[PDB]
Amino acid sequence: MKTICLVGGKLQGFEAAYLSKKAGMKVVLVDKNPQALIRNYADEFYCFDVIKEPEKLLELSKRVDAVLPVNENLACIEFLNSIKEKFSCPVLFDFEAYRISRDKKKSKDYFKSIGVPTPQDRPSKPPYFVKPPCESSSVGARIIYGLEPDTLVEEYVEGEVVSLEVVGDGSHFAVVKETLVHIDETYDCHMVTPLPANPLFRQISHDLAANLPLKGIMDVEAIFGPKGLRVIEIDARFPSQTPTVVYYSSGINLIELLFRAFTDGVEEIENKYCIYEHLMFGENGVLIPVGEQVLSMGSDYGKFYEEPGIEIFLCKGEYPVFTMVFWGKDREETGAKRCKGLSVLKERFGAVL
Ligand SMILES: Nc1ncnc2c1ncn2[C@@H]1O[C@H](COP(=O)(O)OP(=O)(O)OP(=O)(O)O)[C@@H](O)[C@H]1O
Ligand SMILES: Nc1ncnc2c1ncn2[C@@H]1O[C@H](COP(=O)(O)OP(=O)(O)O)[C@@H](O)[C@H]1O
Ligand SMILES: N[C@@H](CCCC[NH3+])C(=O)O
Ligand SMILES: [Mg+2]
Ligand SMILES: [Mg+2]
Ligand SMILES: [Mg+2]
Repeated sequence: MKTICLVGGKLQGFEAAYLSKKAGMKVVLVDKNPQALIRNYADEFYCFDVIKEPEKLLELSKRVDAVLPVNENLACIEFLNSIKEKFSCPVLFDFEAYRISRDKKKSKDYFKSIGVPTPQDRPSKPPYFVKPPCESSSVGARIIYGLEPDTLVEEYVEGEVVSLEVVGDGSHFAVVKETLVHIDETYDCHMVTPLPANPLFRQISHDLAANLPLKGIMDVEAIFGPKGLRVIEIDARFPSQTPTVVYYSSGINLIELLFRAFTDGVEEIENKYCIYEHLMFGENGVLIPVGEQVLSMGSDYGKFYEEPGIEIFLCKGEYPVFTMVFWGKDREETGAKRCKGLSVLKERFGAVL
């Protein structure tokens, strides 16, 4: 049995912990917040700030098999970069790739440098899409029909939002599984489903990884627009939501793949269906689709229910959020599991949908 140390116990942390458990690993969580979202889901929880008490993390590195940063606190990431050589185990992160991916303008410069299409900057005709340069989870992202000077202003690209994940070992780049990102009125993601292979998007994603070169994990997001694919962002950190869909649809565990990248290496390149979604239990049990910004306000996140083809997680707080995971051989069977999962909530917990 191997042990993974996660630095960060929110949404990235949950995803990493979930897949680590599927891989039969023990999960040690480090988080500065006593109310860290996944504190009770991890096998061990150590509450400290790694910047304030680095010696505690370095000591932990002697008794775990890897340390995975799963947060987007630049102060934390920059600090970890400064002490990474002192770790007694691998740090599963690409600091150079993250420096590029965290800044959307820097990323767009990178896309342009290797000839990858990306939305036009500063269009003359509405609608415009605006977003901050360095956020995530669609925070500050909005359509426009006194902005900060570094706000991105782009042409609004209509179409499907699609994600691919890539794990590189510095030499080989494993492009994994296409996923569809289902968006709500805030442009946040409330649902993820798998998609068939897209050779063009796979090649683009490979090239984005290869030109760094990536030793770590990165995802690529694109909009399949009316005039073709436009890459909107990359994020060189462990993603939330999509890795669960990747796991059930393709059989690939991204935590295992990332660990392999830093130990033995990776090789390039199941066809099953999966539905992953978030539903808030509103007033009187009204079920409402919500995105990650709502889950991020939660107080306690862990497993609620499981049967064959169904996993349900509950994010407690001011109105709970259920994260539902359904899988099966095809869309029909998966839809039937979704129906069963919802019926459990309906009959036993008074939900309405
Ligand atoms: N230096 C650190 N040491 C320990 N844990 C940290 C550190 N920096 C961030 N974290 C934890 O990582 C988790 C994810 O942080 P991140 O900044 O990515 O998301 P966030 O939603 O902005 O978090 P926050 O609750 O701070 O607003 C949080 O639970 C946070 O407490
Ligand atoms: N140029 C654009 N046109 C249309 N929609 C966009 C555009 N850029 C971003 N979006 C939408 O906003 C969401 C968040 O933008 P993204 O660049 O992926 O930032 P992130 O860091 O916040 O998640 C996307 O998933 C997509 O739905
Ligand atoms: N870093 C934040 C946001 C991650 C959003 C990724 N889609 C968290 O771990 O909760
Ligand atoms: Mg992003
Ligand atoms: Mg995004
Ligand atoms: Mg993303």
